[PDB]
Amino acid sequence: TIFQFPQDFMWGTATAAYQIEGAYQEDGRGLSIWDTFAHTPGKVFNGDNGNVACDSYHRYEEDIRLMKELGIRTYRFSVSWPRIFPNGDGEVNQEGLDYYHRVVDLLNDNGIEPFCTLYHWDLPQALQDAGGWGNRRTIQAFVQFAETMFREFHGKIQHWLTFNEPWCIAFLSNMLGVHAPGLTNLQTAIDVGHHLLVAHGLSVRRFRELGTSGQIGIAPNVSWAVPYSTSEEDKAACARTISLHSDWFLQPIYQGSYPQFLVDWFAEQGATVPIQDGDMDIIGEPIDMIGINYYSMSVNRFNPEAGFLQSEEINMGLPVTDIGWPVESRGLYEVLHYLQKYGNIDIYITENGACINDEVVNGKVQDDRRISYMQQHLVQVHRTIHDGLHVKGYMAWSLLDNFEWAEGYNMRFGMIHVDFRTQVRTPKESYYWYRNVVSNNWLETRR
Amino acid sequence: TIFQFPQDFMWGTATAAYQIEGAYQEDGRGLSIWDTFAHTPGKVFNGDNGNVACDSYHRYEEDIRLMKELGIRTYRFSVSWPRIFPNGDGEVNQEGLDYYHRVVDLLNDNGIEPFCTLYHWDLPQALQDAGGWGNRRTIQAFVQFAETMFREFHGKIQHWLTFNEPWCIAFLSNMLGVHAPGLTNLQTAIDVGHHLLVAHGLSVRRFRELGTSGQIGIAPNVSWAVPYSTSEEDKAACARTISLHSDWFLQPIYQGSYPQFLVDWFAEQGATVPIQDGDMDIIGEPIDMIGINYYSMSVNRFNPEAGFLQSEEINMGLPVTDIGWPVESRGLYEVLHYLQKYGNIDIYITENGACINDEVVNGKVQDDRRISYMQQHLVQVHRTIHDGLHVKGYMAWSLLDNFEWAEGYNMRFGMIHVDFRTQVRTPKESYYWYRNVVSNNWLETRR
Amino acid sequence: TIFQFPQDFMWGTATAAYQIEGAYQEDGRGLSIWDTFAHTPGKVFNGDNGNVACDSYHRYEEDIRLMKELGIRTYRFSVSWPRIFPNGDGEVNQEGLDYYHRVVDLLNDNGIEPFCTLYHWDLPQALQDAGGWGNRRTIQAFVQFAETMFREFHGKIQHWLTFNEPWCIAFLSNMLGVHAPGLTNLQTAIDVGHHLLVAHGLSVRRFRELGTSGQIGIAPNVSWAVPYSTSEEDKAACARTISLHSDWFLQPIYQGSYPQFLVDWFAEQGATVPIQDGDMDIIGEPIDMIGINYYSMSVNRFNPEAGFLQSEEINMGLPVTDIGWPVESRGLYEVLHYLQKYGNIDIYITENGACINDEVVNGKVQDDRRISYMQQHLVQVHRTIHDGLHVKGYMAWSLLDNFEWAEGYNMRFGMIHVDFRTQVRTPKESYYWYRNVVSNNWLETRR
Amino acid sequence: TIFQFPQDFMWGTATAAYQIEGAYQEDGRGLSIWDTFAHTPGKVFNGDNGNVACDSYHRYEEDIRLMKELGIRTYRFSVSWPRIFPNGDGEVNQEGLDYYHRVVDLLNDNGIEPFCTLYHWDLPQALQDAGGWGNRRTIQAFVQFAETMFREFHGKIQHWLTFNEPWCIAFLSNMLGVHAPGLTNLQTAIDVGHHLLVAHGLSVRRFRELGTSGQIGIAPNVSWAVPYSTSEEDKAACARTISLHSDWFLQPIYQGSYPQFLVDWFAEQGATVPIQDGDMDIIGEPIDMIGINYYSMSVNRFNPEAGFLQSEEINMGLPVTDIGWPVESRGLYEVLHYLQKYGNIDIYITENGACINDEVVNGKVQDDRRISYMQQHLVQVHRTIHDGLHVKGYMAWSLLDNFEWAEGYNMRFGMIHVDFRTQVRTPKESYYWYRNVVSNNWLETRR
Repeated sequence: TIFQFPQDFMWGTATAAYQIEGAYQEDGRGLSIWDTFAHTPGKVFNGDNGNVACDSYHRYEEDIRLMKELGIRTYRFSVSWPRIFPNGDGEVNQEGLDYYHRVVDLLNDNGIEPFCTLYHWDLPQALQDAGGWGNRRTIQAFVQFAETMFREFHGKIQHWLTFNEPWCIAFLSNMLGVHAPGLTNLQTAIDVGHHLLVAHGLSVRRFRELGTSGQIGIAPNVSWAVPYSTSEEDKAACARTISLHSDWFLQPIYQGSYPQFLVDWFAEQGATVPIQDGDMDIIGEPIDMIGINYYSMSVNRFNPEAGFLQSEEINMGLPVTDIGWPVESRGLYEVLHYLQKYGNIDIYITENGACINDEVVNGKVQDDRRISYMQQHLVQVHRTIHDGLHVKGYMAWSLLDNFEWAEGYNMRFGMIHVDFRTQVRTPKESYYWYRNVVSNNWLETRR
Repeated sequence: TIFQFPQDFMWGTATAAYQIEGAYQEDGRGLSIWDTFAHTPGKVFNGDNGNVACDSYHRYEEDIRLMKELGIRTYRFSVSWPRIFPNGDGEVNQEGLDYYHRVVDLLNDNGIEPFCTLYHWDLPQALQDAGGWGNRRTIQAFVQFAETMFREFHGKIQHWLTFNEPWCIAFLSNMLGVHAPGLTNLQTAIDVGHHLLVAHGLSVRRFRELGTSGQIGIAPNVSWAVPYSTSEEDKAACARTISLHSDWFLQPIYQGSYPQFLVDWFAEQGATVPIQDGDMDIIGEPIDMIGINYYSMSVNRFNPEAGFLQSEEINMGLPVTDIGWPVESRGLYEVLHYLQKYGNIDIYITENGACINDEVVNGKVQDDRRISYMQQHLVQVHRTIHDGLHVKGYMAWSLLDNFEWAEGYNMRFGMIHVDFRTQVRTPKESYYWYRNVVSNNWLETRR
Repeated sequence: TIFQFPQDFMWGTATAAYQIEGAYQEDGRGLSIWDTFAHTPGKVFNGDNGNVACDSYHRYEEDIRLMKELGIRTYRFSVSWPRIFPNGDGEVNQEGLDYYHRVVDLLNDNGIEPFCTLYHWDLPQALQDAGGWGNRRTIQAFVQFAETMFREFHGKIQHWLTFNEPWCIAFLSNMLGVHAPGLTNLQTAIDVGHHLLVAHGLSVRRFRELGTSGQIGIAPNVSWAVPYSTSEEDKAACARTISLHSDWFLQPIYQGSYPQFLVDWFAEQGATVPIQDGDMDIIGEPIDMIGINYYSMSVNRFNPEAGFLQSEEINMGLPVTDIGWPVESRGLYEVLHYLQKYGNIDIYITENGACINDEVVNGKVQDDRRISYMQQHLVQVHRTIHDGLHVKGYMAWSLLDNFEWAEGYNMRFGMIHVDFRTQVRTPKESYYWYRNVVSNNWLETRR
Repeated sequence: TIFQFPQDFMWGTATAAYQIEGAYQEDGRGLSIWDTFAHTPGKVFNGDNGNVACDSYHRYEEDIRLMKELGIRTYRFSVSWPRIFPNGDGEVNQEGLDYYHRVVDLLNDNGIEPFCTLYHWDLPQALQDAGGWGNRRTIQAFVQFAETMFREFHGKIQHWLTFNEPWCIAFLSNMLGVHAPGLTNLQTAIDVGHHLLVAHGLSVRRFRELGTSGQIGIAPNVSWAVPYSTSEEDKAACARTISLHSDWFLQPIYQGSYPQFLVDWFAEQGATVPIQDGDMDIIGEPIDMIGINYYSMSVNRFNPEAGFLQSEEINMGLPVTDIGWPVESRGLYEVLHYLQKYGNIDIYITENGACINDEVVNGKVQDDRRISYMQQHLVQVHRTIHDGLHVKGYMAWSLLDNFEWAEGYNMRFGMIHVDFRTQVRTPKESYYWYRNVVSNNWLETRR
C-alpha cells in the first residue's frame, strides 16, 4: 500500500530545551525545577542530568544542517524560560534571547519553519520556591515570558504552543511525583493544572492583542484506553484514564468547563478546582489549533487499588518498545476521532516516536523497529486525513537521542544517534527512511 | 497480568490427515483431490506433496507420547475419507478403520479426548471425477462416510466436527483456485458451499438417529475486517469479507437463510444458490457447538478491482508472521462477540497458530515469536470467557510442522519441529511453554 | 590464458546524467520525463529518484581524479538536455553549458577523452507535454540541442553518440511502460522509434555540415536469444527478440529499411511506422561507428501468451546477477558476429557490466562476482578482435553505483561504491582489477 | 520454468566398483591394475587407494536403503573383474559372484533396476602382466568374464554396458599416463582402444547367442569443444578433440570404420590401428543403446605445442567446480545433437555430476552448487527430449563420495557424503532435491 499525503502537509521533528541544550549555567541561565530534580539523588536514573545533554546550545548549527538534509519543513523546539528570565520574574537576559535568535534565524535561513513551544517543563526554580504553578503569581510570570517572546520573535515564528503536555506538568509531576517538582498531592496537581490553563488563556489574549504573527495553540499528551470487559465499571475506568489527559484540559478550553465526572471523582478524594470568577472565560480564549502527543494505547479494567483513577492497565502480551510501551497505532486513529467532540479542529501530531536503543554498529544505527513503529503511525495519520479530519502535520519525537527526563540518557528516542561521550551525531537508518517519506510526501508499506 | 482459565477448559492441539499421515498408497488408500492437486506442476510450492509428510501413519505412537507429555486434554485430527472409502462410494476399507482405531484407542489409553474432524479437504478423487461437491451424489457419499465413522467409533469419540473451514473448501478451492480442486468459478463455489451444508445437516441427523455418543458441530474459519475509512462503502466491503467466511455458513445453520446482501451480491455476478425444497430445513439441524479457526485480522476498504468481493486489504505496516500474516489478536475478541448474533453458543477455538520458521539450533527451536503470538491470543480467549461467552476450549494449530497445503513444507506452524529428512521430532520452546499453560490452567504475561 | 589487446584499444567507464548528477533544480535545470516518472508513486522502487543521486554535479572533480587513477582512456557520459534547454525549445541555459565545460575541460586536462552521449533518456517534460517523441516537433528540438553541443564543444570532444538504447527509449518506455514516460501503446512506441531515428539522421547531417570534430554514431542496447527447440517457430521468436533491439534501428540506418518481418508483425497488431517521404533517406545518413550495450543472453521459445513478441524466455537454471540476469558471455561474441551483416563497422562496447550488490566490509567492497563477470566478457571482446572484427573499445558500465532507473538505488552496477548517505566513494576490488587490465592492456584468466 | 519429463524416463545414480567397494583382498579378490597403480608412490594424490574406499562391499545394504528413499528407478554399478576371475583367466571365484548376487537381489527386492557395467577399469593385474589390453588374449579373457556374468545374472539384470569410458581406458591411461596402467605410448593407446572394441563386439555376440535378458550397449565419455576463432585450424582442433572421445569408438561400432582424419593424424605420428581381417565386422555388432558421460565443455584453438592432438583449451574465465572444470551445460545439448550422426539411437546419460567439496556443517552438506550444476544439465536433457531425441535416462554421477581415481578422496562427487574416517553416510542437500525431481518426474527452475 501507497499512502499519499496532502500537498501542504507539515513534516517535522521535535526537541525540548532541557533535553538537548547543554549549557545549564552558561550565559546567565538560572536553574529550573528540572536542574534541581535531576541534581537530587534518586530522582533520575543513574543521577543523569541535563548539564551537558546534547550540547545543542553550542551545536545547533550542525543539528540544523542535519535537519536541513532531512528535507523537513518545520522544527518544534521549546524555549528555556530560565534563560530568558533567570529569576522568572526579574529583568530579561538578552543573552538568552540572542541564543534563540541565532537558532530561529538559522532555521529561517534554511527554509525550516520554527514551531515554538514556550513551556516545556523548565520552570525557573525561584518561582517554584514561591510555590511554582500552585501560586497564581506564576501565571503572571508566565504571561510576561510569553509577551517577551511574542514581541522579540514577532515575524520570525508562525507557530506557537503555550504548554506541552499539561497532564505530565500537573499530574505526573505533582500527583505521582515522577517528574519535577516531584510532588504527590492531588489538590496540588489540580492547582497546577488550573493555573497553567489560566496562564494559557491569558497568553493567547496577549498573542491576539499584540497582533503577533502566526497561529497559537496548546499540545496535550493524549492517552487512549480500551475496556477489558464490557462492564460499565471498566468502561468508566477508561473514561477517567482518557479524560484526565485530554478532556480535563480541552473541555475548559473549548466548552468552558471541566469534565464533571472527573470533578466529582476528585471531589470524592477531597480535592476541588480553585476556580475564581472570570477564570473559565479566560481559559476559553479561542485557539488556532492543538498539538497532539501520542505514543501508546492500553487495555484497562476497573481496579480500586489501581491508583487515584482506579484504572488498571492489562499486560495483553503485545510487543513493547525498549522503554516498555506496547505499540498499537490504532490508538492514534481512535483518539483523533474522539477529539472530534470539540469540532474538526486543526491538529498537529506534535510528538510520536519510540524508544529503540540500537547503537552504532559498523557505522550505522540499524533502528528497524523505529522505522516500523513510525510507518504504522503515519498510516493512521493518512487514514484520519482521509476520514476528513484536519490533521495538519507530524513531528517525529526526537531529532536527537537526549536526556529522557527520569530515564536519563538510558532511553533513546532519536532519529539521529548522539554518543554522549563525544557529542558525535550519527543519523540512524530511520533518519534516511524519514528523509524519503517527507521528501516524497508519500509513504509505502511493503511486505 | 495473570489470566486464570476455567476448571474444565479444554486444552488441545490439532492436525489434519493429509498434512501429517504419510502413507498415501498404503493399506488401500485411494487418491484424494489433494494428492491429485499436489501432483500437478505449479499447484503447490516446489512440487511438495503429502506422499510422506510427517509419516504419522506410522509414527502416531511417538506423537501421542509427545502430546501426552504436553499435558493436553484433547487432540483434534481429521479422518482420511479415501482410506475408509477409497472410491468414496464403494465398500469399506477395514484397514483404514483399523488405523484410526489404533490412534483413538491410544489417545483414550492416554486420557486424551479425541476431537474428530470428518472432513478436512481430502475428497476421494473418484467423486471429484463425478463432479465432487458440485454433484449432490457426493452429499450421499459423505453421509455414508459419516455413518460409518459414527457407528465404528461410537463410545470412543465424544467430539465431532462435520466440516473444517467451509470457506476454504468452497471459495478458496473453487473460486480462487488456490486449493484443491483448484477451480475458479463463482457458481461452482456456491454449489460446493450449499452441498456441504446439506451434507452437514444430514450427517447431524444421522448422528442423532444413531444415538452416537458425544456432541457434534462444524468448524468455520473466521475472518475479521475493520474499515479503513468511516465510509459506508468501506463498511460494506468489510461486511462482505466477514460474512462470506462465517455468516454464509452459519446463518443457514442457525437462522435458516443465507445472508441476503451476499445473495444479492452474487446474483449481480450471475450466480445463485441451488436450493431445493427441504434443503434449508435440513441445514438448520440443531448442532451442539461450533469450532472457530482464527489467525489474523485486516483493515479493508472498498475497491471495485479488489476481487469478487471488492474488498481491498490495506497493509497497515504491522509486523507479520513468516507466511506474511499480520498479528493482531483483538480480532479474536471482536469475532467471538460478533458471533453472539447466533446466541451464546458453545465455541471451541479449533485452530489458532502462526507460521514461525525457526529451525533446530543447538538442539532447540527458539520459537519466541510463536510463544508471543499464542500469549496474545490466549489473553483474548480469557477475555471473552470473562465477558461471559461460552468459549470452551483452545487447540493450538499444529502439533507438528507439516505439509502446508499450497505452501508445501516451506511454512512451519508446529509446536513440535519435524525434520522431513529424518522424520525426527524436536519439541520447540513453544511446546514447553504451552505444557506449562495447559498444565497450570493459567497464563501470565510479564515484561 | 593471456589475452593481449590492441595497442590503440580504448578502455573506459560510463555513466548517464540523471543517474549520477544530483542537482535536479540547480542552475536552472528544467524537469525531465524521468524527474516526473520517479516523482510518481509506484513508478520507481521505494520512490527513489535522481534529485541527489551521486551528486556528481558537485563531485565531478573527485570522480575524475578517481578515474584518472584507474588509468582509463575515455569516459562516456550523457548530457542533460533540460540543463541546456530547460524548456527543450526556448533559449540556451549558459549555466548548463558551463557545467559540462568544467567537466570536459577537466577530463581533457587529465588526458581522458570525452565520449559524449547527447541523449540518455532525459527528455524535457515540456516537450513530453506536447507529445514528446510522438510529436515530430521534438525532432527539431533535438537537432537544436545537438547543434548547440556540436558548436559549444567543437574541438573538445572527439566521440559522439546521438541516442543511447533506442529500444529502451521506444519500446520499454512506451510499450511496456517500465521506463519514462511509462506508456503502453504499440503505435506510440513505433512513433517514438521512428522519430528518434529521424532526429538521429538530421543531427549527423548537422555534425557533418558544421564540420564538428570527431566521429559520431548511435548506441543501441543489444539482445541475443537462442532457440530452445529446433522448431521454426522458436527460431522466429528469437529473430523477433533479436531484431527489435538492433535490426529495427540499424537496418534503417545502414540499409534504408525496417525489418520487414517485424513490419508485418506489428501490422498484424494494427501498428504501422509513420514514414514520410524523405525520412528513410535522412535516417540513412552515414555514421562513423556504433556503440553496443550488452549484458545478458537468453534461451527463448515461441509462446503466443509471451508478450507482444510472443517470445518466452526460459529459465535455464544458470546463475544470475543480483538483478536477476543470467551471465553468459558467449552472447557478446554471437551478437558481434551477427552485426557483421552491416559490414565490418567500427564498434565500441559502450556498456557492459553487472549488478553485484556487495557493500563496504572492512574498508573494501569484495565484488569478486563483478570481476568474474567482466573477465568473461573481456575474453569475448579479445576473441572478436582476433576474428578480425573492428571492436574498438570497452566501457565498463558504471563508474559509480547510481540511480538504477526503475530499480532505484537498490541495484549496484558500479566499480566505485557510493554510500548515498554520505556520498562517500569507495573504489571496489573490481576497480583495482580493472586498473590493472587497462593499464597493462592485457588480461589473464587463471585457475 | 517447469520441465516435465517422460512417464517412463529412467532416473538413477551410478558408482564404480574400485571407487566404492572396500575389501580389496577379501573373499579371494585378485589385484587389479588400479590396486597396483594406487599402491605406487606418485600415481594417486596423497597415496590414497581403494583398499577401503566406502566399504560398500560390506555396507551395500545401507546404501541400497538410502537409494530406495531417493525414489530412484535404476542403479548403475560396475563389476570387479578380479573378484570373479582373480587371475583374469583361471577358474571362477564363487565368492565374488555371490557378492553381486546379494547386491542385485537386494536392488530387485527394492524395485530398483540394476544397470550393469562389466568393465570399469579394474583389469586383473595378471593380464596386465601379459600385456593387458595390448594383448589380444585379454579380449578372450574379457569375453569369458562377460559370459560368466550374462549366464550368472540372466533374468536379474536388464541393462548392460560392456565398457565405461573407452577414451579414458585407452588414451588417458596409455597415452597420457594419468590413469592405470599409466603408460605413455600412442601405439599402445591405439592397441588398447582397438582390442576393447573387439572385446565389446564379441561380448554383444555372446549376449545375443546366450539369449541373455535385457539390452546392452557401451558408454563412452563425451567431449565437446567449440572453436575460439573462426579459423579452419581451430575448427580442426575441435574436431580432433571431439572425435577421439566419441567418434573413434562409435564410428567403428555404427559405421564400420575409424575416423579417417584421426587415422591420418595418428599415422603422421607413426601409429596405426592393429586391424585384423574380420575385426571391423565384429566391432559393428548391433547394440541396443549407448551410455553418455558428460561433465564439461571447452573452447579450443589449434596449438602445435598443445599435446598429441594439438588442441589447446582456452581458460574463458568461466566459474569452475572444485576439481577445476568449468560448468557450461549447453555442451550436453550440443553433443546429443551431434551424436544424431549415428541415427536417433537410444541414449542414457550414464554419468553427469560435479566435484563440489562441501562437508557436513550443522548436520548437513549444503551443496547448493551441485544442485545448481544438476539443474542446468537436467534442463538440457529435457530440451533434447523435446527436440525428439531418444534420451532415455539420467544417472547422477556418484551416489557416494568416493576414491576419485588420481585425485584420491580429495574430490567429492557424491549426493551422499561419506566420512572416510567413520564410513558414515550423510545424504547431502542435493540428495533431497534430487529425491523430489525423480519422484515428481518434473523439474522447476525458479529465481
